[PDB]
Amino acid sequence: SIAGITEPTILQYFATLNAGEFAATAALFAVDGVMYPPFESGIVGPDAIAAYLQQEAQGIKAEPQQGLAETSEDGHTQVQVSGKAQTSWCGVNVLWLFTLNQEKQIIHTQIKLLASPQELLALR
Repeated sequence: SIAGITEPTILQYFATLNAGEFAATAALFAVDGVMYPPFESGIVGPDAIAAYLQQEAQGIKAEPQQGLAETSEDGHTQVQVSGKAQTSWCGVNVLWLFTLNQEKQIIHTQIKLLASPQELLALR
């Protein structure tokens, strides 16, 4: 769970991610949902998304600490979550920005790294 956030979709995003259930994580997105990761351009659809997560977020532990949520006037739920994404040898501070549709699918996710020198030695 995350401080300030009780939205089930977001809890599952991080739950499944930390179990290596990458296609389950990716299932949370609408079929044309987009992930915007730190170093590449956008990735479209659960398959490209699940590929990305499995062959990148390998060996990573996402550590969501706190979050905010809003409803925009078009009925979408906006959820911002801050935390860390660590490994054993290095980590990074992270802002996760989610937007959900009325059906609770992820329409898009942006992952922003809050920059440092360890981040500059990324594989990407």
